[PDB]
Amino acid sequence: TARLQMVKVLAVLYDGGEHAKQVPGLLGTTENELGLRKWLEDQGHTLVTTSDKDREGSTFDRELEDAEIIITTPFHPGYLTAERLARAKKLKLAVTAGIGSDHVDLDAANKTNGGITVAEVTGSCVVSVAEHVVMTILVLVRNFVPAHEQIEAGRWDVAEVAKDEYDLEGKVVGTVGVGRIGERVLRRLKGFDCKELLYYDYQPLSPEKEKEIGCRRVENLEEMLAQCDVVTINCPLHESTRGLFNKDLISKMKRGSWLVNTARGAIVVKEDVAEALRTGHLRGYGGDVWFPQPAPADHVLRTAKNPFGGGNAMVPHMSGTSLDAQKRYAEGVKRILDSYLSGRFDYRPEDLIVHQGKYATRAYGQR
Amino acid sequence: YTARLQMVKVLAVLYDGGEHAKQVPGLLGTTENELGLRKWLEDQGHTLVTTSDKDREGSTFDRELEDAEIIITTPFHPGYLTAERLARAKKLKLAVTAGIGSDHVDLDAANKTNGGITVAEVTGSCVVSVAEHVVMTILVLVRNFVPAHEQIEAGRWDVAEVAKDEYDLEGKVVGTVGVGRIGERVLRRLKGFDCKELLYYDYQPLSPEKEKEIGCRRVENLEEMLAQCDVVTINCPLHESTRGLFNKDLISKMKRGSWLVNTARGAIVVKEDVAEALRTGHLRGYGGDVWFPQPAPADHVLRTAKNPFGGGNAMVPHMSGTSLDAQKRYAEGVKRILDSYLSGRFDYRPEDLIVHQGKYATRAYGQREDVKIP
Ligand SMILES: NC(=O)C1=CN([C@@H]2O[C@H](COP(=O)(O)OP(=O)(O)OC[C@H]3O[C@@H](n4cnc5c(N)ncnc54)[C@H](O)[C@@H]3O)[C@@H](O)[C@H]2O)C=CC1
Ligand SMILES: NC(=O)C1=CN([C@@H]2O[C@H](COP(=O)(O)OP(=O)(O)OC[C@H]3O[C@@H](n4cnc5c(N)ncnc54)[C@H](O)[C@@H]3O)[C@@H](O)[C@H]2O)C=CC1
Repeated sequence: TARLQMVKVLAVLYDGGEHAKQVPGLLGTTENELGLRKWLEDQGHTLVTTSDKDREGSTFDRELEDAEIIITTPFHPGYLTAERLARAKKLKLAVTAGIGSDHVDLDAANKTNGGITVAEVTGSCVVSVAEHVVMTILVLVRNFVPAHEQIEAGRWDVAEVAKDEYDLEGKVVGTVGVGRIGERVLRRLKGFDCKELLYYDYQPLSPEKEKEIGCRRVENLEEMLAQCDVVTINCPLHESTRGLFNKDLISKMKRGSWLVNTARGAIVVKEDVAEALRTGHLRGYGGDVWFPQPAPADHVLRTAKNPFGGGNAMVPHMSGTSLDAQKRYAEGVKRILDSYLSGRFDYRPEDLIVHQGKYATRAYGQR
Repeated sequence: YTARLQMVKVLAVLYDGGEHAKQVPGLLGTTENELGLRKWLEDQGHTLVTTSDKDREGSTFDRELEDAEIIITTPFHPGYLTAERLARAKKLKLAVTAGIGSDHVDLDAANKTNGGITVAEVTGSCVVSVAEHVVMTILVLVRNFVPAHEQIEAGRWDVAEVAKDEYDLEGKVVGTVGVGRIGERVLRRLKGFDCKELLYYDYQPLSPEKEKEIGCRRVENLEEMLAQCDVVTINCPLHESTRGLFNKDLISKMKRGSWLVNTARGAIVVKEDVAEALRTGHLRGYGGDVWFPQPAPADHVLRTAKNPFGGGNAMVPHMSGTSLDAQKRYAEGVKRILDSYLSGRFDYRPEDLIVHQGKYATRAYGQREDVKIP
């Protein structure tokens, strides 16, 4: 089979600056280019890399017009809007360096240049995120953030921070989505002796996995939320999950509950989370995802607090770009690129989000 | 029939809850709520005096301990029962820890005081709480949460700046110093994370069945364990052989860029040696909740020490064992121990006894000859 020739690749990655020289394991940066440059150039392909992706007349906007392959990364996402896809005359393959391709307009992608392939590195980040979720759950439940702030400020008052400190043992935790991340969340929670582990997903766990992990499927999302002390969101962003966690749905959670979101920022309504924390309906909110990204400097969830001055465990979009994750998605991006550039188009099916004008996943809504 | 003891003076040293202890009545272990003991004691004809004033020359504690028959302390705000103080406690028969860890009592002096006083604590009451705190603090450090959260709250955004020290716990080697109630529960919670290996060092080993069930390996030499670990967690009591155990020389046996967690006792580490190991980047992180002394002085170096990248510090006040769920359990356990004494039965749970009848009654405070268990 004849290899494709002189393919223009465009990568939109985050700037590593000095950090990417201190730590060469920052592969997914404009400096280190996922370790792809020599590999592409030796085949006669070209690579243009940028972090300039937002402003009118950005490098991304100029370069996407004749790029055949566009590599994006969720942590600093080149948003492939319908407007931009309509100008991407040569685009055949959009690869996500990581997991979650919702920064691409997938419906528009299906109608672009005969239907472009949108692929991501399935599995590459999922342990990383699951760990981050259990971390965040513990941080919130155990009231870590204001306790650490008290120490660094030179103060000492045990009651002040113990008054909102609980154990995770004996609490009910529910996951929205029991895919590769949600399942691995429940597998990490098993040893904590939660009162119950619940899930809501239109794609269920097998009975054997339910028994092995020790968890129960709840058929109705609102019924799950009403029983949970902790809720974690582990579903993709698609039309039916955008703004899902609005004031009305959050009001179904228990008063004083904890909400974690390492999925996608746009699944929650940021003002509704901030208001629920402000009135004490939520005890805490945390995770690493925002909409848009970079998160605006004034984004309300940078500084929103519960009525006691805690309950915020937000970080930048980092869980899936741990140094261990980056090695896996850099290798996976090379693998997806080789499937295309070889002319084989022999993608792993689980890497495909849209392909040949159709959705190629069950996980972006019931279709 | 056994004759109950009568008109017993109880002294409790607890932390002040102020307004917090009224906002949240679940703060049982406070000077306000008195572990729910006051009416229960008074109805039997006993008296209770409670204070948080325990440190200064001429403290309430120093005055009241002279004729207290029972002294209740709590690790989170510890009335230090020094040899000097025990020598002045002419009526003391029972010292009860509201929580776990009785190292704030001079146990050798306790064994020589008033014919050998009973020192009891509520074994098991806090152990889940602390084990969860350990795993939380391990993840916080390994995934570089603290500087990432600070970045967000300051209004900044730089993924690379905080990803460059962000690792997964999967594939890392974790070792625990001590595999008792807390250390075993730490390994039980780390099992789901697919660590490369789970190690322990303890002169009291796990059964072979529990080693296989949890999936962990006993390392016979402490330094050999430290050299193999990416993460070390200290889960042993404070006693003569563990005081200042984690000094510069022992820390130097840990890997460069390792993470150290201490929810056990502050005095097990040499604070200046931890700070220097963090500041030169031999440690990537240090965290936990325990200090020496407590309250931690305002200028304690581990409040503010950082790794060379401005992270690495996951310290909190002494709180893991005083979660609201723990407090319910140790408040009930203190009542149970008090009832064993006040009834004249002295029918303590053996596992609650640290010293009794002039002898250590535990194997967990060092390897001893003439350990006498009920
Ligand atoms: N914070 C981070 O760095 C990362 C975030 N993610 C995000 O997490 C998402 C999930 O990742 P995986 O678990 O690997 O995907 P997955 O595809 O293995 O599992 C996703 C699951 O969500 C379910 N789902 C879809 N809509 C739902 C709904 N309305 N309610 C409940 N469940 C629903 C699907 O049926 C599927 O079982 C990704 O799509 C991505 O948005 C993933 C990796 C990195
Ligand atoms: N941060 C907090 O709020 C709390 C901290 N603690 C501290 O944790 C300590 C351990 O508690 P548990 O696990 O419940 O006690 P435990 O008695 O069940 O287990 C302690 C284990 O440490 C071992 N040990 C003693 N010296 C050692 C050494 N040099 N090296 C290795 N192992 C050694 C003992 O043999 C024993 O198996 C307590 O004594 C207390 O100091 C416990 C509860 C609350």
